[PDB]
Amino acid sequence: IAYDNAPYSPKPVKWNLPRLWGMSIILGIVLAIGSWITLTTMFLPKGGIIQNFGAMNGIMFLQISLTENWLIFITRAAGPFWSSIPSWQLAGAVFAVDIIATMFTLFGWWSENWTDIVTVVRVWIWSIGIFCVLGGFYYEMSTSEAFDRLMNG
Amino acid sequence: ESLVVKFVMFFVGPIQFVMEAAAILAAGLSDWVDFGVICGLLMLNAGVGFVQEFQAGSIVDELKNTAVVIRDGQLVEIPANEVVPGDILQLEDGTVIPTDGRIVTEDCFLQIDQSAITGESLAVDKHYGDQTFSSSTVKRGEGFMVVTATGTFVGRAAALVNKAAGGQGHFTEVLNGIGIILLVLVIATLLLVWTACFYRTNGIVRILRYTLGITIIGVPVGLPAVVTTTMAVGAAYLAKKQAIVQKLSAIESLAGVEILCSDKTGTLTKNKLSLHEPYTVEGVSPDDLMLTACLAASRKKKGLDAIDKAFLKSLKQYPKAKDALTKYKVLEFHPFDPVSKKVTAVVESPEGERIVCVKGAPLFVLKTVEEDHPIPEDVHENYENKVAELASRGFRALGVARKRGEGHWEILGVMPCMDPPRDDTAQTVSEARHLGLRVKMLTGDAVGIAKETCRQLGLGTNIYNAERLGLGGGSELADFVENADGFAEVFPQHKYRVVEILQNRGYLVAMTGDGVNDAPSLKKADTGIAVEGATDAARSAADIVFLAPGLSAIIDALKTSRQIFHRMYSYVVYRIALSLHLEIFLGLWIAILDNSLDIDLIVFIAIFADVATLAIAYDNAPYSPKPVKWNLPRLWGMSIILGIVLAIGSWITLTTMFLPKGGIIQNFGAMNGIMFLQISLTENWLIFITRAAGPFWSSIPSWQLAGAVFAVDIIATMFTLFGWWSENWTDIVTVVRVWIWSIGIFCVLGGFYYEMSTSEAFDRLMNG
Ligand SMILES: [C][C][C][C][C][C][C][C][C][C][C][C][C][C][C]C(=O)O[C][C]([C]OP(=O)([O-])O[C][C][N+]([C])([C])[C][O-][P@@](=O)(O[C][C][N+]([C])([C])[C])O[C][C]([C]OC(=O)[C][C][C][C][C][C][C][C][C][C][C][C][C][C][C])OC(=O)[C][C][C][C][C][C][C]/[C]=[C]\[C][C][C][C][C][C][C][C])OC(=O)[C][C][C][C][C][C][C]/[C]=[C]\[C][C][C][C][C][C][C][C]
Ligand SMILES: CCCCCCCC/C=C\CCCCCCCC(=O)O[C@@H](COC(=O)CCCCCCCCCCCCCCC)COP(=O)([O-])OCC[N+](C)(C)C
Ligand SMILES: CCCCCCCC/C=C\CCCCCCCC(=O)O[C@@H](COC(=O)CCCCCCCCCCCCCCC)COP(=O)([O-])OCC[N+](C)(C)C
Ligand SMILES: CCCCCCCC/C=C\CCCCCCCC(=O)O[C@@H](COC(=O)CCCCCCCCCCCCCCC)COP(=O)([O-])OCC[N+](C)(C)C
Ligand SMILES: CCCCCCCC/C=C\CCCCCCCC(=O)O[C@@H](COC(=O)CCCCCCCCCCCCCCC)COP(=O)([O-])OCC[N+](C)(C)C
Ligand SMILES: CCCCCCCC/C=C\CCCCCCCC(=O)O[C@@H](COC(=O)CCCCCCCCCCCCCCC)COP(=O)([O-])OCC[N+](C)(C)C
Ligand SMILES: CCCCCCCC/C=C\CCCCCCCC(=O)O[C@@H](COC(=O)CCCCCCCCCCCCCCC)COP(=O)([O-])OCC[N+](C)(C)C
Ligand code: BEF
Repeated sequence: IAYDNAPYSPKPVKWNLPRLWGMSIILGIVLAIGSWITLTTMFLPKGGIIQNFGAMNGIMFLQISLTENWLIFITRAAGPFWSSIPSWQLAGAVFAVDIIATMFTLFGWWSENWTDIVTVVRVWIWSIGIFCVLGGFYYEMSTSEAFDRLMNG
Repeated sequence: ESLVVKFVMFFVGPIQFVMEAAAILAAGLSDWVDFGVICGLLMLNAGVGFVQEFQAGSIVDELKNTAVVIRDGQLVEIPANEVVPGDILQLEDGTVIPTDGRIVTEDCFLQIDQSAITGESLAVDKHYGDQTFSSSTVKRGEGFMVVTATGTFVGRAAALVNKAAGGQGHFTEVLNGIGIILLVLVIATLLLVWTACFYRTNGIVRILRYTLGITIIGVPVGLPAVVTTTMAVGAAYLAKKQAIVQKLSAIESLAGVEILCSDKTGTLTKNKLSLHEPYTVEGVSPDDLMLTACLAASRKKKGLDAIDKAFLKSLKQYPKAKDALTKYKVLEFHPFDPVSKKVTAVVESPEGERIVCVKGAPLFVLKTVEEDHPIPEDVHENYENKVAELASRGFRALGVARKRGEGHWEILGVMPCMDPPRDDTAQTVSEARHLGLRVKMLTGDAVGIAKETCRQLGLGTNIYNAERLGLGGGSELADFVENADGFAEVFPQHKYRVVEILQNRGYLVAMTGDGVNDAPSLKKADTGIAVEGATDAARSAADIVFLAPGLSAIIDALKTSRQIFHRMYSYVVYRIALSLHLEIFLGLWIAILDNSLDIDLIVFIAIFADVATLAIAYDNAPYSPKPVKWNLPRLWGMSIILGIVLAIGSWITLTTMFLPKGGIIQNFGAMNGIMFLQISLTENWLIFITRAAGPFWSSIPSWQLAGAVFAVDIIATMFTLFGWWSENWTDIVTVVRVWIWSIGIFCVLGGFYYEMSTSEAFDRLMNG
């Protein structure tokens, strides 16, 4: 993040803590709903999100790491996440970490034995869906004049 | 550049980006049929866009200098490419100037015409050391000038035009805005079906197949193609009325504009000097007094001064050109002088009557002889009070007189002249005010001369100097410029800022310009308008060029501009509902039932929604008297409901087929075929409700649109009967059941859209 490009506000900055907390209240729950949707699929017989074979701990750690890491891309951008191109240092850092996250579940390190590649790409594409949901919420929170008023009072 | 501007058209706009996402996904799924259609249709959006931009670009290119110098002390003639700035050049009478120059030394002073670039229709007398501008025409004298820089209002124009053109357009903003929201709804329904496709353990190929089908309909594949086609076909009507567009987005903006800014010089006025006759002095011959003036003028191209040329064709007598020289036998003529400021002519009359006629400034004509008129101080005040009326009227003042041979002057009077506006521009403004847009005028001329054109045109005569309150470097400024009837003495960077204030307050702005002064503003303007006398920098920077003389072609252009909007407004209301239909319908079908209409049948719905609305461009439409709105919150809310009413209707039909004994199947049918028969009929006819203001029967559909839908409905009908890409067969008796039921849904849709569109409340509720 230190090497990420950022825009400077023309006004003095705010550190608006009540809005900061309320915006992080929601995004964590949207993550929490999303991980709970994914986890309970694995409860079903025939796998749910497991297509061939997978690890219940490995898939969620694959799920959680992908969903947590990309959350930085929404927050780093004013308004919509596509407004500002991420710096190569940040983007390279997350994408490398997502790869290291991906290797852990495939080879099943510190977890149940193995998870196949077909289950892994299912988790990746689903995590992209959660990511696009997060862009909607954060944009609808951050530029909205009402949410600042409601969380302040 | 051509390949670059084409390939950005494929990229730009969120609708287009996901098509490569759709194209690669269909290619990765080895469904080359779906790969061909969108990639094929993506070229069609370029195909309409590129061919028009090339062809109309050809027309404006069909519309699109040497100097005498002293080099190493010897005089040669060189073109304008190799002049190096900060060096002395010798420019003479009648030349076109390459670059700005500082006048070194002159014994008599230059007069050049600044009408071409900065617009002053009065030749300016120019002193030593004066700032001279490029591209002007010298009307008087000889001079040495040292040049300042190479191409610089031409250089100022090019830099500002390159500075401008950001903010692609008002259309592309709302075109991207709909594209974002629909993509969100794609993601919203994709998450619903991806959740369900996990709970029932599904292969990734099956899930992506459902994902492929949703994203084809959710973001409209044909909407970039149709809407550009709709405005391009309308633009062909403009070309048939002598009006050429360069970039298409201006034509919808010409509908949405409600402030027209005007330049007095080229756009409003004929830039030829002319005289008002009712505003003349008490001289005994009102008409013969100007006939005296033509006697005191040169008759051939050496002495054809700019004002003197105005007199020659000013007469109403049929031989106006020849009447100034009918056997008058000019002996000698006095040329115009910087200091005496007179032209007088000696002519010979029958019976040896040497009579002399003069022109000049009112003060210098009045003081030829002090006592020649009776009550000499009163006739002094009489004209000078009249000149005081005339100066406050903004007319340039010229006095004439007459003397006998022995030398007694007789002062005939003073006569005014100016650059008059065209005949139609009196009315072209007048029904522009009828057509709902306030008009303002932006000129570099003096305020008082612009005040005259205000009350002649009937604008309001409330204009202000650009320099004194146009900011050099505001909400209180915003109130002033919006309330200002016009701005005079404006510079190129002020004209851009006059637009800048109005865009920030929310107005859509179109302006008409010929000179290079407002060509930077033309690129900034939502609709860049050029006239028949437009300069090259204007025509390159203007979004629309008028080939016809006069400004009257805008009312023709504006009326069809609003018609194109209502043609597009009908389609975009229609097409969002279809996406919102199949997002709900396929989204729930995959969620509740884990089945969907087969992927082969999905792409055909995208084509049929497209190709039926390709004929929207040729549909007849009414133009609103007010400026158009593009009211997006109501547009979205009205399309929210109509898609759900479709979604309820398709869900009623689908669940009938769940029953044993068929439900809607009377003899035998195909579950995929009947719904595709159902969906295509319900989607296609939705255009008929939206195309009509209020009730759908209010306006008869055009044969192009009606024939397009009815043919498509037939092609929809053949597919389910013979069961192509579906289950085997569906009999005709089931098909006519679906047709009559779809008519029922259609009549329901007429009720909702009518109860939405004309209702004052729903607009308020969806806005807030
Ligand atoms: C606002 C918020 C809202 C919330 C809502 C909540 C919901 C709740 C739901 C729950 C339900 C539960 C279910 C139960 C059932 C059971 O469990 O089971 C039992 C039965 C028997 O068992 P078994 O043993 O297992 O058996 C076996 C069989 N088998 C073999 C399996 C077979 O097969 P298949 O494959 O085939 C077919 C069949 N059929 C017959 C049908 C033909 O199949 C299978 C089945 C089983 O599976 C299952 O389980 C199913 C489950 C499903 C669940 C889902 C859930 C949904 C969720 C959604 C959510 C949304 C969110 C959004 C918000 C934001 O089989 C069978 O058979 C079964 C039957 C059926 C079942 C199911 C039914 C339906 C369900 C649900 C629906 C609802 C939806 C709602 C929507 C909302 C909107 C918003 O036994 C029996 O019999 C059963 C009976 C019972 C029934 C129940 C009823 C329901 C209740 C309620 C409803 C709802 C209401 C609420 C409303 C709201 C308002 C607002
Ligand atoms: C934003 C917050 C939104 C609210 C969240 C609440 C969501 C609700 C959460 C969970 C609800 C579903 C749990 C029920 C599981 C049933 C178990 C079962 O037996 O499976 C049954 C199917 O039943 C289904 O799979 C239906 C699932 C559709 C859910 C649609 C709502 C998703 C919302 C999207 C938002 C998600 C993203 C949210 C943000 C990331 C049967 O399975 P089977 O018998 O084994 O197979 C049949 C045999 N066969 C294969 C031949 C057919
Ligand atoms: C938003 C809601 C979305 C989630 C809806 C969940 C619906 C889906 C629920 C169930 C799907 C069907 C599961 C049972 C079907 C098969 C029966 C069976 O095998 O027994 C199961 C009993 O285990 C359970 O009963 C699971 C209980 C799920 C609780 C979900 C908590 C939701 C909280 C969310 C709040 C978040 C919001 C936070 C906001 C503060 C097996 O249990 P097991 O020991 O683990 O496995 C044994 C191995 N085997 C199964 C392979 C044999
Ligand atoms: C917006 C919120 C949306 C909520 C949607 C609710 C989704 C609920 C929808 C479906 C839930 C139940 C699905 C039924 C599927 C079971 C089928 C069956 O065979 O019975 C099973 C029993 O099942 C159990 O043992 C218990 C599992 C049900 C508890 C689920 C609680 C969900 C909590 C909701 C939290 C919401 C809190 C959220 C608040 C924020 C079979 O077990 P068995 O007979 O003992 O033997 C199995 C043998 N076998 C393994 C070979 C098969
Ligand atoms: C106002 C708002 C309300 C919303 C409307 C609520 C309507 C829903 C109300 C009722 C639908 C339930 C019908 C009961 C069916 C019982 C019989 C049955 O087959 O059960 C099935 C499960 O059933 C489910 O899992 C239902 C889950 C769908 C919930 C979707 C809500 C999302 C709302 C978001 C709105 C969407 C908008 C989209 C976003 C733009 C059995 O499971 P299966 O094994 O998989 O089936 C057979 C499979 N087979 C044939 C291959 C063998
Ligand atoms: C507005 C509501 C209107 C719809 C009301 C629905 C009431 C009617 C409901 C059912 C009619 C009766 C059907 C069962 C009767 C016969 C039993 C049977 O054959 O099993 C069936 C079980 O399949 C089902 O259970 C169908 C479930 C219907 C869910 C409808 C979702 C409504 C969502 C709408 C939200 C839209 C609003 C969107 C707003 C966001 C057969 O299923 P099958 O595998 O497909 O066929 C096998 C072949 N065979 C049957 C020929 C042998
Ligand atoms: C304003 C909204 C209006 C809603 C109207 C509600 C309409 C609901 C009214 C009626 C629906 C049920 C009709 C009963 C017909 C059953 C006939 C029968 O024999 O039982 C069947 C079982 O049936 C099933 O298998 C499940 C079907 C019922 C689920 C319907 C859910 C509707 C969801 C509502 C969504 C609303 C959400 C909308 C929210 C916007 C027979 O199956 P079987 O015994 O296994 O074998 C059959 C053998 N046979 C094929 C030879 C016959
Ligand atoms: F010459 Be001006 F711009 F009308």
